[PDB]
Amino acid sequence: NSTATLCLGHHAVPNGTLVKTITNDQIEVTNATELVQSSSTGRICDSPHRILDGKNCTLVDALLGDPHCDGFQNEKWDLFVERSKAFSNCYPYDVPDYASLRSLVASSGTLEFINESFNWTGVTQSGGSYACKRGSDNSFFSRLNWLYESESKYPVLNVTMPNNGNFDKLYIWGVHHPSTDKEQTNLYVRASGRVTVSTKRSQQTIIPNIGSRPWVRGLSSRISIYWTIVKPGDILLINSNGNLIAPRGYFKIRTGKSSIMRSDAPIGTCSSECITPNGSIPNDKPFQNVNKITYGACPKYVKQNTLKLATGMRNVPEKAIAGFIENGWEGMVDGWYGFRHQNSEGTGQAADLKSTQAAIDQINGKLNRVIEKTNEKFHQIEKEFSEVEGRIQDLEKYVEDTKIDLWSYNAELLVALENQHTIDLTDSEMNKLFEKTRRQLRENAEDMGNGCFKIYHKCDNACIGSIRNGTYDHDVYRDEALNNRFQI
Amino acid sequence: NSTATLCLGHHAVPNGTLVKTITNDQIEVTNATELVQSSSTGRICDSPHRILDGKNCTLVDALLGDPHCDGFQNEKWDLFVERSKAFSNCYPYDVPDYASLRSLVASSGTLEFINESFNWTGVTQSGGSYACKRGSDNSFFSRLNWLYESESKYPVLNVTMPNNGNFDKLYIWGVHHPSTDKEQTNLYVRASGRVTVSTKRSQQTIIPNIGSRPWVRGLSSRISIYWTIVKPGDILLINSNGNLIAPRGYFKIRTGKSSIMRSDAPIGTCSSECITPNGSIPNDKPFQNVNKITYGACPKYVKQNTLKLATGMRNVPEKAIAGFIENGWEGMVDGWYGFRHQNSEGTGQAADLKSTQAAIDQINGKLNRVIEKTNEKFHQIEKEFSEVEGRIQDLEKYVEDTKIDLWSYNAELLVALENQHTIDLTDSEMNKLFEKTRRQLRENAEDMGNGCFKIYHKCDNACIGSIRNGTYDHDVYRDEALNNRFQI
Amino acid sequence: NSTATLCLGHHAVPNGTLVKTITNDQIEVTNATELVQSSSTGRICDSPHRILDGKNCTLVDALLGDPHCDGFQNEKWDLFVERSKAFSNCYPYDVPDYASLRSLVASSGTLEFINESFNWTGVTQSGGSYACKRGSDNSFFSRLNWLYESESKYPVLNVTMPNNGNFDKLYIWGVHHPSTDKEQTNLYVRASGRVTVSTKRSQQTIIPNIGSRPWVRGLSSRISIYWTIVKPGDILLINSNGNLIAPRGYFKIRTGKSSIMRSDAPIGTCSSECITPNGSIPNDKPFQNVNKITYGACPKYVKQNTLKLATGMRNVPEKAIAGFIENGWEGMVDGWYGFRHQNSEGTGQAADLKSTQAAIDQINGKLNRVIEKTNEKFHQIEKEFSEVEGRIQDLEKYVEDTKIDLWSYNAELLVALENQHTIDLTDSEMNKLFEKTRRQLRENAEDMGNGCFKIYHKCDNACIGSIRNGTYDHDVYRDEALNNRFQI
Ligand SMILES: *[C@@H]1O[C@H](CO)[C@@H](O[C@@H]2O[C@H](CO)[C@@H](O[C@@H]3O[C@H](CO)[C@@H](O)[C@H](O)[C@@H]3O)[C@H](O)[C@H]2NC(C)=O)[C@H](O)[C@H]1NC(C)=O
Ligand SMILES: *[C@@H]1O[C@H](CO)[C@@H](O[C@@H]2O[C@H](CO)[C@@H](O[C@@H]3O[C@H](CO)[C@@H](O)[C@H](O)[C@@H]3O)[C@H](O)[C@H]2NC(C)=O)[C@H](O)[C@H]1NC(C)=O
Ligand SMILES: *[C@@H]1O[C@H](CO)[C@@H](O[C@@H]2O[C@H](CO)[C@@H](O[C@@H]3O[C@H](CO)[C@@H](O)[C@H](O)[C@@H]3O)[C@H](O)[C@H]2NC(C)=O)[C@H](O)[C@H]1NC(C)=O
Ligand SMILES: *[C@@H]1O[C@H](CO)[C@@H](O[C@@H]2O[C@H](CO)[C@@H](O[C@@H]3O[C@H](CO)[C@@H](O)[C@H](O)[C@@H]3O)[C@H](O)[C@H]2NC(C)=O)[C@H](O)[C@H]1NC(C)=O
Ligand SMILES: *[C@@H]1O[C@H](CO)[C@@H](O[C@@H]2O[C@H](CO)[C@@H](O)[C@H](O)[C@H]2NC(C)=O)[C@H](O)[C@H]1NC(C)=O
Ligand SMILES: *[C@@H]1O[C@H](CO)[C@@H](O[C@@H]2O[C@H](CO)[C@@H](O)[C@H](O)[C@H]2NC(C)=O)[C@H](O)[C@H]1NC(C)=O
Ligand SMILES: *[C@@H]1O[C@H](CO)[C@@H](O[C@@H]2O[C@H](CO)[C@@H](O)[C@H](O)[C@H]2NC(C)=O)[C@H](O)[C@H]1NC(C)=O
Ligand SMILES: *[C@@H]1O[C@H](CO)[C@@H](O[C@@H]2O[C@H](CO)[C@@H](O)[C@H](O)[C@H]2NC(C)=O)[C@H](O)[C@H]1NC(C)=O
Ligand SMILES: *[C@@H]1O[C@H](CO)[C@@H](O[C@@H]2O[C@H](CO)[C@@H](O)[C@H](O)[C@H]2NC(C)=O)[C@H](O)[C@H]1NC(C)=O
Ligand SMILES: *[C@@H]1O[C@H](CO)[C@@H](O[C@@H]2O[C@H](CO)[C@@H](O)[C@H](O)[C@H]2NC(C)=O)[C@H](O)[C@H]1NC(C)=O
Ligand SMILES: *[C@@H]1O[C@H](CO)[C@@H](O[C@@H]2O[C@H](CO)[C@@H](O)[C@H](O)[C@H]2NC(C)=O)[C@H](O)[C@H]1NC(C)=O
Ligand SMILES: *[C@@H]1O[C@H](CO)[C@@H](O)[C@H](O)[C@H]1NC(C)=O
Ligand SMILES: *[C@@H]1O[C@H](CO)[C@@H](O)[C@H](O)[C@H]1NC(C)=O
Ligand SMILES: *[C@@H]1O[C@H](CO)[C@@H](O)[C@H](O)[C@H]1NC(C)=O
Ligand SMILES: *[C@@H]1O[C@H](CO)[C@@H](O)[C@H](O)[C@H]1NC(C)=O
Ligand SMILES: *[C@@H]1O[C@H](CO)[C@@H](O)[C@H](O)[C@H]1NC(C)=O
Ligand SMILES: *[C@@H]1O[C@H](CO)[C@@H](O)[C@H](O)[C@H]1NC(C)=O
Repeated sequence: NSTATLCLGHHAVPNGTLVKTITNDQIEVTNATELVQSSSTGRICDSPHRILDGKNCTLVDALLGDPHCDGFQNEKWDLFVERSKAFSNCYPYDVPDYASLRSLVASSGTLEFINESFNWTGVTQSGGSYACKRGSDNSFFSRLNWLYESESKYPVLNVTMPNNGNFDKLYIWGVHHPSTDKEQTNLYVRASGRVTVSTKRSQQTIIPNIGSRPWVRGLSSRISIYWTIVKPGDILLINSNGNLIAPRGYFKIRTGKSSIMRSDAPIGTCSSECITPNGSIPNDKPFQNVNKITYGACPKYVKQNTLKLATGMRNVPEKAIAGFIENGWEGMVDGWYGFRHQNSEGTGQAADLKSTQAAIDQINGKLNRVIEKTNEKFHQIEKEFSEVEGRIQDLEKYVEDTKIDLWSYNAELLVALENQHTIDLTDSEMNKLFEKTRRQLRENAEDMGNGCFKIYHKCDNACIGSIRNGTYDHDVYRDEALNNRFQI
Repeated sequence: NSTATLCLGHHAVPNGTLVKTITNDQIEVTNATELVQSSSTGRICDSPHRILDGKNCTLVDALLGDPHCDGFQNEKWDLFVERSKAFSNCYPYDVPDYASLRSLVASSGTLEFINESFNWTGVTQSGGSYACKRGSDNSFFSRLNWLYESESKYPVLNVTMPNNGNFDKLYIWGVHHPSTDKEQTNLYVRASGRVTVSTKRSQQTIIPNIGSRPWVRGLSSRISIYWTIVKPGDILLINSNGNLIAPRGYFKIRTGKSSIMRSDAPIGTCSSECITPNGSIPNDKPFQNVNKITYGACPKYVKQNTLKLATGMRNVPEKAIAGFIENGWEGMVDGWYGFRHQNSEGTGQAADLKSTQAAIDQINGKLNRVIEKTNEKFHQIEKEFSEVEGRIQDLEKYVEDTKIDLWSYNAELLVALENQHTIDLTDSEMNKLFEKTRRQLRENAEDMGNGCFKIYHKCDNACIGSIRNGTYDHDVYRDEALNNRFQI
Repeated sequence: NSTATLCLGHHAVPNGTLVKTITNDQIEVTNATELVQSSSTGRICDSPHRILDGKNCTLVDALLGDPHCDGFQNEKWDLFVERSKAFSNCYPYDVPDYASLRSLVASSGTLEFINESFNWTGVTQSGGSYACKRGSDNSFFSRLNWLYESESKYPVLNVTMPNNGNFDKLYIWGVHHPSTDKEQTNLYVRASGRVTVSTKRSQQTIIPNIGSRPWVRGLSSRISIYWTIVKPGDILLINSNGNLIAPRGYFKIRTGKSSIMRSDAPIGTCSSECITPNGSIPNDKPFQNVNKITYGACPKYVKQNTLKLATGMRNVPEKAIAGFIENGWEGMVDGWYGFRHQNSEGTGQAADLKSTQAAIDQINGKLNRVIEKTNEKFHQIEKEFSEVEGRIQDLEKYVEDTKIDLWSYNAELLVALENQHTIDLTDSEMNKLFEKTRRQLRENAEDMGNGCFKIYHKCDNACIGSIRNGTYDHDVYRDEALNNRFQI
């Protein structure tokens, strides 16, 4: 006698996308999203961090007071940007452990300088050189004081400067290395000099070395740069019989979030939390392949250039109606799961809202349950190097390589696990909907094996509606259905 | 009347607790346990490790033999505890690479010192100073020998000490830095001194520095400390024409589990494997947020202060009997899963032991399948710093920060995966029990859709017992049930 | 008979193997595979990397040109192997920061040397020593030039060498430390010498130290070794008034994949991508416990000595036919899942190929979806050390320990997760095959509860085949089966 068909199904799209799971090398899903940020605009955004463009100046030359760097006096920054075109244009110098001086100043974030009056009676102050023109005059580093003989004498200097405040003082000083003995004795009378800078807890003595170095900006002489931090209640003592390059005061040294970066990218007007030497990048994705060098709230650097996170179910092409065993339904556009029927009123279709929402709710914000937010990092270690150095650089490189391989592994496993779970939970909602419909129908229907029920009674549009609504009363139809099912 | 109802259910509690899974931001379960240790008693337990309280003494001052540290002569430790109140009270000194000498002695774990007879003929031994009082006498570091002129002469010292033993020897020696030339020549005759300590394979030469330093305990002079390790079959040679602070012998240097920690926590009578600067902590949990500085068998340091691991099923409160589709049963207190029935004898309930034990067995020891035990660590790297240093300290901080972010990621993912699996395995035990009952019943029952069966025959308490027992014989009742189901 | 029995089952084996999952401490499976490489052949394979056996020579003695290392002149390598028997046989020397010099040369991969003509007019070249015989003559390091007085004079040397090419130059030079003043003035006329080597960007000054060191190969004198790298467009300048040990030219310095390893394993004819100090190892497994020191494309080092990855389903001993609810089938040796039946023509067994392939396809290459290939590492950090050093060595050890604990955790979790997924997916294929058969049979069969169906009609060998085929037409038999099922 009289029967009807009720099929259960899920949607499908014509333009699917491939992802990887624990189970499958490649499986097509209806939708996915990229987790690796792989592009930049190429500009460093000037908000929200305070960006200071070094332009023609390294941080160290701005510290010492090279004349063409005079504009940087007493400046501050969150990120100091060093350019590849920068150059020195003052007295030729070197800094033992230059990388550490550059690092601790960059981290402090300020060039604020406070003058102090040392008692330099007995010597002449403010020596200058034609290698260090300020305007048209011979000059010198603005923060250093080149001392030399007065009236053919250089007495032994022995000078003190207490730290009577609440904060550490950073003192920058140096030692002059003459090219010849005639140069040495013309300036310091004595044939050999000595420079001792000490505190209660520390001391440094340096003896200059007389001899020719290769000509730089007209000079074979050199200055070596040193530094001393004086804690509150300690005392700076400077002791010299010649060749001392005196400080003119101290730098205020702070703690905080400041750092330094080498980059030639232009600075632009926008805001962006994450900065790389390539420019700023968005941080909406958890991973990035733009540059292992970062500043700010940044995605984690990984080796992969793409990781696709599934955001929808398996995509299965559409092969009497038929249900989910065979294929997906490209014609279902207003839900993820639903019903099709054929009965005496024709054929029709309707979406299931609840099962659709359950799948969307589980997929929404899935990655955040494991990586909630991006970590902010500020001053770190250097990661590129322009000179061969051996033991310490080997270690710096190994530390960073180790870190990147472990985060790359985490990223790969996370995406495969999460995608496996997306397939499993969207399959599971389909099955739950089918089973729920099966128990509603009791003895009034049989499973045809293709995702559909043969309903063994007349079942018009209202009857199909009551099943979708969950209000179908199997008792109303059981007598008719048993009669149809169990005849012979 | 002619039928009975049999429902399958699981327990529920009135006081559930919220956890995170791969699927859900927050889901209530019946029971959970804390995986981050976040408190301490505040005292360092004196068992099972040998604790040595430095009291007023740094390890380096106990090594050198500052008089107020004389009680530490020949001591040993598993963990040396350095107090912030410690102070020096002898000749003012510094140590180039101070951190490395503190580290290597801390790691060796002993101050065992062995006297040797160096041949100091030609000079006076045992110089002392009012800056270094031992009792009522001017004195000096007990393990060092301050040499100076005898009868207004200081010959070139040239002395040897072979290592004819089976163990490395550690020699601590020094160089005296006078304040003035009058001081220098009064002690050492020459206007300039020199100290060279060498082995077959290594050498160190130090030239003293004459000049004024700030007064510490009455003195502007200083000593610098140096060290030399001599291997079996090697030879120590000490060569000096002035300013040498000689060793009196060597320290035995061992390898093993000893270390050093900065802490102001009191030492108490108790036992604990894990020590932090805050006090000892339990190690029953896998992670801790008390301090990244630890010694012994310790939980792993993470940034989270709470991680909740589910130890029970989803909690669904109890809102005609009904089964697990609707809700959980708070009235079920002797098992996790069970049966309720309604029949001609009224209503009853009983727990299923086998499904209950299977869920408990899977949850028991769950975390230990991945992290079995806690790692024991001894001497590590420093992780707090009182001075600005630049490159090397940047690297130490970055190594530790990298480590903590990776373990913190591991802890978050592990708790999310494990909790998802606890929900899944406990849902699965409920489903398996329902299906097993479904198949026992054959054609004698229908599923009502709510976790219950309508049994289509008289089924008294003994009859319900036979289903729970697994001994129900469907054939005994089939005729009666088919007649009631199909009215045939 | 008027009925038949069709059971569904999976295979089992008599020799199972134990593995660990997220759920089970130990569960027996049909097959597993070892993921930790723990053995080696003990020989270093000479393909595909260029191996250079140091034999009696350290890399550094081969660089300087110790006469018994003359054979290594201008040599090159991918991996330089240093032997524990190596010895020095020339002038006794030391290298401040020896480890960095060894590291940067090992990394460069070449001893290619280019003689340059320095202007030493005014002094005598090519000093030699009976501690350094070449043949029967007193001699010296081949790449160094021992300068000394000519005609009782030693003028101040001031000598230049530009880099006018496109590649960096590495210069090795030294300073002679005499034992006595008579030696010093006999060689260099002056009572004290000094050596300054400088570029536009750097300077190094070393003052020699006169005094006795312990006798080595007849001499209490020593040479100290130093190095300088010169960039294109820079200039080397050597300035000395005595004690200079001059370079004879430069070493070409390259970048690439080269390194150095300490090992006493013999070199043999074979190929292997991965080298350890124990010998070469296979790299087909993802992890290894042979040695944390490796070179090339190697498995990752872990602490575990065994990790078993399941490659088959749960193994259940075979306890009239019965299906999968009870046990596995040891007698099914041609498939993983299958059918057993009893019907009017007898009893039989047949494998189901499609479900067997689905499980095998999912297990095949499962580990590669997460760790696709082996990482190639070349020059890294040192990981064993023969001298006590303190801070830097503490950090090298801690970096390596940290890495190994994180990877050992990654390995443990991966194996437990994957094994859980292998159990789950093979359980699932069995269930899917049972449900597929249930739905083919419609009203013609009942589930007996033990993994078998009672089919309520005559069902000969062809009929059973149509069920295994997916082509069974339930309508053909429905009248006969309903009559048999339903009767009072
Ligand atoms: C030791 O040797 C070096 C180099 O052999 C001498 O340095 C050289 O000094 C001369 C004159 O002082 C420099 O010449 C100048 O060159 C510039 C630029 O081309 C030009 O503007 C001048 O008019 C003059 O010709 C030469 O550049 C410089 N070479 C180097 C490499 O620095 C040094 O003077 C010698 N020292 C002693 C004490 O003899
Ligand atoms: C180089 O300059 C320093 C700094 O001015 C001189 O140091 C000072 O030396 C005097 C003694 O000559 C010390 O004074 C003493 O103070 C204590 C009280 O705390 C007092 O009882 C003593 O009776 C005397 O007043 C003073 O503390 C010290 N200051 C510092 C910072 O070291 C040093 O003497 C000069 N050296 C030469 C060689 O000229
Ligand atoms: C290599 O180094 C030597 C040593 O400095 C250089 O030789 C010296 O060269 C100068 C200039 O050619 C000579 O000066 C000349 O001396 C004669 C009389 O001695 C004088 O009449 C000339 O007017 C000029 O002053 C100097 O004598 C000579 N010294 C020696 C010991 O030979 C040589 O130039 C350097 N080679 C190169 C390519 O630069
Ligand atoms: C400073 O003291 C050292 C330590 O005693 C002196 O070194 C010793 O010097 C003697 C003679 O110069 C060396 O003697 C030789 O020993 C070898 C080894 O068997 C033997 O074959 C020779 O025939 C000769 O007897 C002795 O080895 C050496 N010992 C060491 C450890 O270097 C050094 O001479 C003293 N310096 C001065 C300037 O007096
Ligand atoms: C395909 O997946 C993406 C990623 O989840 C969906 O885009 C999200 O849409 C919601 C609501 O519109 C936004 O709140 C998210 O910010 C979007 N995420 C991204 C990364 O764009 C997208 O809607 C899905 N497409 C379809 C047709 O459902
Ligand atoms: C950075 O330095 C360059 C080099 O000195 C400067 O460029 C010169 O500027 C002067 C003054 O305007 C001109 O006379 C020269 O012709 C320029 N030379 C070149 C090669 O361009 C430049 O002005 C500096 N920039 C900043 C921002 O300070
Ligand atoms: C961002 O900048 C980095 C640094 O220069 C780029 O990396 C270089 O890429 C070139 C060619 O792609 C290689 O030859 C270099 O070896 C790379 N250098 C380093 C240090 O890796 C990178 O490609 C840039 N990325 C983007 C997205 O602009
Ligand atoms: C809630 O979960 C905790 C954690 O598993 C249970 O505590 C365990 O109880 C057993 C028996 O009392 C002890 O042997 C274990 O050592 C305990 N483990 C921990 C971590 O404390 C607790 O029993 C559970 N509560 C209920 C009501 O089931
Ligand atoms: C254990 O000791 C550490 C170190 O003192 C404590 O960490 C400090 O906590 C205070 C208060 O939150 C902060 O202001 C400091 O900046 C922290 N110092 C460091 C170095 O992190 C920690 O709170 C203590 N923990 C317990 C449980 O007592
Ligand atoms: C047991 O498992 C191992 C590991 O998967 C199987 O060995 C693989 O067999 C295939 C085909 O013979 C080869 O291509 C692979 O190279 C083998 N891998 C390893 C690691 O040996 C083995 O076939 C399985 N044994 C049985 C009886 O099923
Ligand atoms: C590979 O070589 C290393 C280094 O010798 C071996 O590790 C040593 O193992 C012995 C075991 O008798 C220990 O006593 C040593 O302390 C270990 N040394 C180090 C540095 O770890 C390792 O066992 C060897 N492995 C194989 C498979 O040959
Ligand atoms: C498929 O095309 C639609 C329509 O343009 C688009 O909205 C959707 O994001 C696409 N999805 C994929 C996975 O390409
Ligand atoms: C709930 O209360 C019981 C009764 O004392 C207690 O034993 C149990 O541990 C509590 N559990 C939670 C999650 O609060
Ligand atoms: C530590 O030093 C202070 C100050 O001299 C003293 O009063 C105290 O007794 C000392 N403590 C110990 C344990 O020696
Ligand atoms: C120490 O050396 C001197 C020679 O400088 C010698 O006379 C003396 O006997 C040696 N031994 C001693 C003093 O025990
Ligand atoms: C069991 O034995 C067979 C045949 O000898 C062998 O091929 C197989 O690898 C063994 N499996 C296990 C898990 O031992
Ligand atoms: C290494 O040195 C020993 C000792 O001189 C010598 O007998 C041997 O021949 C040398 N071997 C090689 C390979 O040079």
